[PDB]
Amino acid sequence: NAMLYPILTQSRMLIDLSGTWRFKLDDGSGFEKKWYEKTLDDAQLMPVPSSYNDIKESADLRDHYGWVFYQRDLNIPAYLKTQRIVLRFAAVTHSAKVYVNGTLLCEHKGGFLPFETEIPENLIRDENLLTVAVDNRIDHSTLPVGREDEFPYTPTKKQNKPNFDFFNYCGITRPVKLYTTPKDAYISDITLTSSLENNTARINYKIDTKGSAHTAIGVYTKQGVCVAQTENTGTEGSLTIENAVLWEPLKPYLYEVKISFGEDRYTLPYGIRSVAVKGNKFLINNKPFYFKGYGKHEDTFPAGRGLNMPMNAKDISLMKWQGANSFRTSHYPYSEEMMRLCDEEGIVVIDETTAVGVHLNFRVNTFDPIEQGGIRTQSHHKEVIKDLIARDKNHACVVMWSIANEADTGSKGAYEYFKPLFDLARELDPQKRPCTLVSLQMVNYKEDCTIKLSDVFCLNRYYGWYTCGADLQAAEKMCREELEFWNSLGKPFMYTEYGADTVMGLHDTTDSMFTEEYQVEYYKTNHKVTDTLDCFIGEQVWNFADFATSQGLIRVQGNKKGLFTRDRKPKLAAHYFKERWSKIPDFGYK
Amino acid sequence: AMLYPILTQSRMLIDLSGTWRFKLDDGSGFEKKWYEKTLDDAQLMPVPSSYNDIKESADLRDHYGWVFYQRDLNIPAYLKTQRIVLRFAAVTHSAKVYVNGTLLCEHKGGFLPFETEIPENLIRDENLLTVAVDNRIDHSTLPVGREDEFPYTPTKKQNKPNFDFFNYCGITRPVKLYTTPKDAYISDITLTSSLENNTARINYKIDTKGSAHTAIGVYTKQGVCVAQTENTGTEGSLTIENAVLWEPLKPYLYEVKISFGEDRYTLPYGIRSVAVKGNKFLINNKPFYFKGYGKHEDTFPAGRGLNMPMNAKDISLMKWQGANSFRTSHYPYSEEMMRLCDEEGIVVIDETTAVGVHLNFVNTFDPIEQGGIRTQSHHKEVIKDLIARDKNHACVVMWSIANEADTGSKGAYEYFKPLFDLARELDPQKRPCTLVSLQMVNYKEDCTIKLSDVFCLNRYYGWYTCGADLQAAEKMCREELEFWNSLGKPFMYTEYGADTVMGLHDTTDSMFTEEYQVEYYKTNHKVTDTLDCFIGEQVWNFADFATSQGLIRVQGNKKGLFTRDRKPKLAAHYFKERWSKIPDFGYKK
Ligand SMILES: CNc1ccc2c(n1)sc1c(N3CCN([C@@H]4O[C@H](C(=O)O)[C@@H](O)[C@H](O)[C@H]4O)CC3)nc(NC)nc12
Ligand SMILES: CNc1ccc2c(n1)sc1c(N3CCN([C@@H]4O[C@H](C(=O)O)[C@@H](O)[C@H](O)[C@H]4O)CC3)nc(NC)nc12
Repeated sequence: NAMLYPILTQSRMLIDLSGTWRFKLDDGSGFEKKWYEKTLDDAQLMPVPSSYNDIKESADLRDHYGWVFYQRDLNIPAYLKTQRIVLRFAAVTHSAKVYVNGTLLCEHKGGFLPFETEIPENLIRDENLLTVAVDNRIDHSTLPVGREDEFPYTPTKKQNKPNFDFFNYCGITRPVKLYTTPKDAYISDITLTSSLENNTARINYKIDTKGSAHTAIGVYTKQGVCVAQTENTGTEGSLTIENAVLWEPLKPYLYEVKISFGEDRYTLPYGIRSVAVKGNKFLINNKPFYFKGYGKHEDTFPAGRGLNMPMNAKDISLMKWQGANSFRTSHYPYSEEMMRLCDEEGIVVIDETTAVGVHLNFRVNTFDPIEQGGIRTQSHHKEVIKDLIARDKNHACVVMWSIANEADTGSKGAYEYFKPLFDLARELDPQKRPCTLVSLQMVNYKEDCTIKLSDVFCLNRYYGWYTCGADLQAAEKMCREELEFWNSLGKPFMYTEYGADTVMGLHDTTDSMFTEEYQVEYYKTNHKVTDTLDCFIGEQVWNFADFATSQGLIRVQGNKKGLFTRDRKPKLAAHYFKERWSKIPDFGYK
Repeated sequence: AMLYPILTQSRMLIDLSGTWRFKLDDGSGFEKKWYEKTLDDAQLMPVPSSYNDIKESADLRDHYGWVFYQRDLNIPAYLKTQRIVLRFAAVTHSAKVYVNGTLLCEHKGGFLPFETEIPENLIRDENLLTVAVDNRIDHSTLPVGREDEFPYTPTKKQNKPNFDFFNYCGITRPVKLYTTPKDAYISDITLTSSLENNTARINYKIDTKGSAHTAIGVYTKQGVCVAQTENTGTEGSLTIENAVLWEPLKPYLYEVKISFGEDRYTLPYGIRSVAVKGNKFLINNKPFYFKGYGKHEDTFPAGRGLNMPMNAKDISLMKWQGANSFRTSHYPYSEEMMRLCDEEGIVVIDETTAVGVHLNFVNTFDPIEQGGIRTQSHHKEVIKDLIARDKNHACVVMWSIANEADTGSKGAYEYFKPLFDLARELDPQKRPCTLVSLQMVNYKEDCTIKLSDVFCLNRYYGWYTCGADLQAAEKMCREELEFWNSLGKPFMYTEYGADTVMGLHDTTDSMFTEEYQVEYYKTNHKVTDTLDCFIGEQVWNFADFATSQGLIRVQGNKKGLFTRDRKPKLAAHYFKERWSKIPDFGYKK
């Protein structure tokens, strides 16, 4: 379960296997014909990491249903066999079968979290083939959820039917790497928490290991000064950090925590900070925070969902330019490269699972018994929560877990589905951070089971777009009536989505849907209400940027609710928010 | 010698790209020796990337001088049993590389690779890797910067490019650590080929360091050995029966496996011939017609930085459009792109960094003492390094020595003759050489006529002259191109185009509209299609790209057939139709 980010250390190789791989669409016979046992014949070339759907100009490739095969050569030095050799897949979307020289090494379900496998040294030949089969199919058992049966026409080919509003980008989304550790004793996991009481900042550590050896830990400032250290330690302990500088939103500070175990060496960046919900306040380092930011997507052209590190950096620069302090990983865990950069840059993150589309009625009810047609995602939902927290537990930037986006939480049985998942997240997070689910707009919002479960109420609301469109006076009144209910509960609540589709270059001085001016007026109307509610502690727009979706009559070449275009150009509303967020402090707004 | 680093049974490959520390030089960075300690108060910058567009700061974008990149380098101690090498695929424009505060190497030239061994004794348990990067350009750099060439005093000193693309700088291409055996290893591989009936003879020269035995083997993609010679020394030749030739849009690559001592290296290799004969450009002895573009390495937000998903997209669009070729205007491109073009069957005109060798657009080629251009020495080095890097690529069919130098002025022949001689001496395959000719009133005095195997012309009939008078453009185009056609040698367009803002339209000829771009091209083809010696059309440009700011640059250069995010303008569809009806071979036979 433990999944430390692979790094080059004095004891660990790191070999990136990214590049140009061979690529072949399956036609239904690829497994039967055992394509993984030889070189792919009559194949294409496809960049890795990337989604495969938009690299070529083929609708057949973009809209493909089922499996594809990736393959590359793997000629490695024999001296590596003296170490433990691990193959790490940062993400393969959605499901994967991994083969070395025709031998199946591992399988994985879940397109947005890492997995790894040791390569048995008996399998390594002088020349090797690495084959990765990737499945794109979605249904009532996957996260995200695909629909099954939900002027009629018969489609030419079978297609996935996303139960979610983003394109089903698939492939080897994030890097594949070979890494090594010592064979006989190595570090398997590191858990760090912070204790700030009695005016003494301390780091508590727990170091999980394999084998028998001696453990040591040191904490170092940016400039390399050791501020605490001990040798021949226990598996758990605490270190006092004198003069500790706390990690703050938009003012990051990361210590370097160096761990040694036998010959193994591993360094973990770490920000010291506290998070707690108290009353109607979201407290970071005991100060009342106000979220300013966005729901995002991992979406760029042409790699789709694929890791784009230049654009990760551009995006954080744009958020700081705009005055934002935060974002949510809608609607799946993001790359570790993004998470580590957010730690370095001081961007606060709401870390969300892949659980979007858990809703069969947007008559079989979503949370009916599985044997009567109810949703089949709970078991996997548990695994995603475990794996997400295991990967991201040490990040200062992560302040809250989002268990699901827009599930059927006003329907019968939702509390029963979600209670074990909230209990699991609270059990597994060593920092005991707030947990939430992101609430769909529903007529019976007072019956939303988030009220019984969440530490913060996170609302997706479209007053002025999906209701009251082109009637913002009505939108304001409808917005106030509902948000006054939420405010009456005395707990922190926020917007995690609100927006209006906006095509750059469309304009009107008079309120008109899809124009840049209407996007601004939409936000002004909503803020007239939220700025008067003391328990409203955050605003995250939908969306940071325009992004790709499945095709249909209400998607103008994707979702156009971005403040920025897909190539990151600011609409009128992006300038509106730069001005607004320039006047709102990170702390003490309410 | 600069073989592309690969993972082999004898060679580790460790990519050091990622998030690096980054600091602008404030004028004290060398004096205060920032390279000896962790960079303080630093930003973060992705590597590989140009740094100019990552943030929102004009001071960063328009910075003049040096910046410092840095990262930690904690490497496994048992790599000290190997030879450890740091490869910089490209650092634009000049670099100083430090490990632990010791200067290990320096490099001039922003678009070709360089490397340095790390001395074992310098490696500590924890190491710092610092790269200082200089962006300054002048009369001694390639590309050339100007020096003195309602007036206003600028706020800050800035580079003055003598070229029409933005001066994107930084760690443009990946930084990697690799290893080879210490005692004996392969330094370079040179391959040439000759077709005798259906048997191909591959002549090899394998350069090595140390004492060991050399072996070469040739394998099909599927893995069948088709030739092998052992204990062969440095030079030799072998034969392949019924060889599959590499063809434009029908690539075929063999795998050439070399062993020397414990060292092992695999080189993909396509077999093909290139020859100019009469007015024909012959590939595998058939008259080729170039269909394609001048490109740039340009995407948002990495600028010039390696972008492998976009490289794959661009080739896909090229094949969608019916193109077969492009030119690496105006600098060598990434090895990753060049290796993909070998794999995909895209023909390349490989161009040096020599753009802006022109002081009168004092004479350009006056003596250095008298203020003439100071680039010839570095120009020779760029030619040497470019051919050393790319010599084995089947996709490279022609070398371009310079873009739009002052070749109609006195001294030009004297400047270029040693460079053409150098290129022909160093290329084992003896491929055609050209320079790319600037539009010029005295075109019959262009020294390309005395030097080049192919005359490659940049012409803007209907844009920079005869704008909005395409009937006059056609007449003036015909008058000049009938001269070039009378010389009997192959010639082509390497640039022709018209700035076009997507979304601007008119039914009636109007510059900057999508329709005018089409009519501009239709008018030029009316002439070129009638000219026997005209053997290729490469538009300017594949896609819109960033330039310096100015009154004629509508947020960069808009002559792309595609926008910067690779969307097709009307003229992109026009060329898809046109190239669908023109064969790669035998159009003008
Ligand atoms: C089951 N699948 C679906 C989903 C949605 C719709 C349909 N089928 S059908 C239809 C429709 N019709 C009404 C209009 N009629 C003509 O079409 C032009 C046009 O719609 O562009 C109109 O301007 C023109 O004046 C009309 O003569 C054409 C069909 N109109 C509207 N909204 C308005 N939505 C739909
Ligand atoms: C040394 N630096 C440079 C370079 C180029 C140019 C200048 N300085 S100055 C100037 C100029 N004048 C500027 C003032 N201008 C007025 O301003 C409007 C406008 O140009 O937008 C016109 O529409 C309006 O009718 C005129 O009253 C009328 C001409 N005009 C044009 N070409 C047209 N180019 C230039």
